[PDB]
Amino acid sequence: VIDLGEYGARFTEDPYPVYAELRERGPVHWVRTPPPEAFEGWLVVGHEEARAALADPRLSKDGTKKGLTSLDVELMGPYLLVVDPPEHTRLRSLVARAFTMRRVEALRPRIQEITDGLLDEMLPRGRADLVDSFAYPLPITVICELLGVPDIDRVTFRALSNEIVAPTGGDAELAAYERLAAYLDELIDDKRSTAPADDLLGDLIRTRAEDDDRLSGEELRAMAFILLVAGHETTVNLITNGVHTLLTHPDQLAALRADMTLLDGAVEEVLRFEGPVETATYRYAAESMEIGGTAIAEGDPVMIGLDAAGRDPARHPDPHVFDIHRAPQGHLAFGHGIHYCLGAPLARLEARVALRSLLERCPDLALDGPPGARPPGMLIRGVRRLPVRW
Ligand code: HEM
Repeated sequence: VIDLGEYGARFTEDPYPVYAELRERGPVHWVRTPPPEAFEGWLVVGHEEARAALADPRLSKDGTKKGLTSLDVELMGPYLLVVDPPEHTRLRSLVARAFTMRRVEALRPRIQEITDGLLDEMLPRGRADLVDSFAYPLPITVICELLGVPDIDRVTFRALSNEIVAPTGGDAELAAYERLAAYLDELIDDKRSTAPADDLLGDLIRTRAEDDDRLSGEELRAMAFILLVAGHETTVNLITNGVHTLLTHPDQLAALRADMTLLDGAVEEVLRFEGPVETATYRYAAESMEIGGTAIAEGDPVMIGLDAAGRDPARHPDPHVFDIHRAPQGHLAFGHGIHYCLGAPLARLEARVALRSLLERCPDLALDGPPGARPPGMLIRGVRRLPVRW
């Protein structure tokens, strides 16, 4: 066992030295995650083995095949990240068309408009927390409107969602899930009581009524859960980590400002360097198998370090150098394989628009002190707060 809680807050703040320590000793290792989680299992820290692990049919995401149960599954229902083919294939079909880049570009003007408004409000203040004034409100606004639930309670949803994704206590975690399941049941019933609506959630409602076996009521609830929660807690961090990383590497920021053409690739290099999802979600071995010649037992949990893979020097030369010209085409920030992030085109767009607009409208943007508290859970990378001035 390697208890990662033993490295304390240093690891929370900067995990990469430890991932490097481990990657030198091999591609995979049995570990205990830090508190409060304290989860035991195989952690994959090399790129090639991480990548292959992400595409491996021997790793199930569905704990109920082993009689195991979790709060998400029982209270929200089955959603994409906790199902294997063929069920996965069904559910993903329902939504995949909605999230291609071509389709998602239809939202650009609204995204640009939300971005302009938030900037209009923030800029006169001369300084702000980037997170509250900008990075948080943009994603949430966009995903609610695409879902067709524009009028939701942001503040409450964010608090419920905050707990769910980075939990503090086990009772507060349970509390969050019950309340969010109830809130989502209610929002689904609201949509059912209105005239038919041309948005994603409306489309899902209709699909279930046309054929119960294509989509159960449980799965309908759980889809809305995952789209809303991924839809915000995570693009927020990409934007925030983007700004933070640019403003702490002012030569890259200068190079970008000199050629704004470099933006899309800059965003990719942030995905590599400080990817918001640090470790991938739940997998276990469906059968006995091996990762780079280490024996893994049937039922063993496998955690794939996406960000550790991003800093593997075997894949990414000078891995700790943030270089916007690298424009890395092969990072695992969005996963790999059949579960490859559904939202990747949308998240890219949002961050693209946010960063360009923020940069063009704040030419002397600068960090206004150290950033706020990092969430515990080495499942997420980001900061609760980012004070900036301009
Ligand atoms: C910077 C932003 C984001 C990052 C870094 C990210 C990352 C990921 C990763 C790594 C996975 C795969 C995890 C695994 O295999 O265990 C994934 C899956 C997914 N993401 Fe995202 N995500 C982002 C934004 C979004 C957004 C905006 C949505 C909005 C709809 C979304 C929806 C999903 C869904 C539905 C899946 C499940 C796909 C499947 O299971 O087939 N994500 N995401």
